[PDB]
Amino acid sequence: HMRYFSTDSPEVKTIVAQDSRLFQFIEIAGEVQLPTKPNPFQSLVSSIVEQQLSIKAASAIYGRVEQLVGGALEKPEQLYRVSDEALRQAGVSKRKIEYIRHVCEHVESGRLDFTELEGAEATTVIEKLTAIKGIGQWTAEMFMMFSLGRLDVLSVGDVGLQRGAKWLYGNGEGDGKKLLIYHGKAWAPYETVACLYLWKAAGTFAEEYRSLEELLHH
Repeated sequence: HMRYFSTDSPEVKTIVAQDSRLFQFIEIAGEVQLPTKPNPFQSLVSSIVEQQLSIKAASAIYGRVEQLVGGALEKPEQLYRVSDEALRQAGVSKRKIEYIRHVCEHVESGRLDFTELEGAEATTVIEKLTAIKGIGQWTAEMFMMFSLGRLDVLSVGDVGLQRGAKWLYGNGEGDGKKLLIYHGKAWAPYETVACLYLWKAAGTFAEEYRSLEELLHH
């Protein structure tokens, strides 16, 4: 499922209410989007496969895992039937295999129930997720956004968001981490939506303009 936020969405209106710099930016940048992966377990496994690899690299390895399970990876039970040597021959590293196994353990033991989590404060979700080997804070945070579609997430550690923060609130200078913590307070409870714009600022706009200030020379 793919989800769009227009410049006149109530979420966007909320995040800009007490931030005119963000407002000035959003009126130029237009809509943002939020991809939502249907299947949570599938997403976690895919997230582990991606670590340290290009989208091209990871896609090759994951394609081969799908063949081992005989189609879409949907359910942890599918991996019981696939050995570790098999996964290694497919190119999944030994560490990534331990992480994937740990995800399975946590889904099938019931520790990690995704329906109860759609409901929990962000603080709790991040706990339940980072309990899994291989899943760090950042990983949990990206997972909450791009897979559980949660709009109240601010990944302070994202170098992307940090780059956007400096651009939008420094003059392309200053401490992205600190800027992001400070200005982020203005966006509750739709922080994820701001983050989409920060990412947008970090990409195309960062490349063509020093700061938000420069862009406002029409």
